[PDB]
Amino acid sequence: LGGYMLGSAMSRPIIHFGSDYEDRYYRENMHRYPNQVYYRPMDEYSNQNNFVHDCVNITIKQHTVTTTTKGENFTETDVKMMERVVEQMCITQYERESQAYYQR
Repeated sequence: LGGYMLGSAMSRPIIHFGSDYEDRYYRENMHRYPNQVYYRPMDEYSNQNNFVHDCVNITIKQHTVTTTTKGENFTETDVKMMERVVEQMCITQYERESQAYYQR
C-alpha cells in the first residue's frame, strides 16, 4: 500500500447505528477513529459508489493492519463502526474535488 496520497481532513461523521451507546462510544473515542482517506487527484475513472468501495477498503484496511501491530486488537465492531465513517469520508472526498472539476 504505497502509490497514494491523503486528502484534507473532514469532520468525523456520526452515523447512527440505532443505539445511543454505539454513537457515544465512538464519539468520545472519535480521536482514535480516522479523519482522512487515501485517494488520487480526480483519478482516471470516476464513480458514484465503486470509488467509495475501494477508497474505503484501502483506508479501513490500513487501520486494521497497523492497529494489530500497534498492539490494538480491533474486532468486527472496531472495523464496522469505522466503515460507515470512512464511507462518508470517501463520499465527501470524491464530492470535494470532483465538484471543482466543474469550476475550473
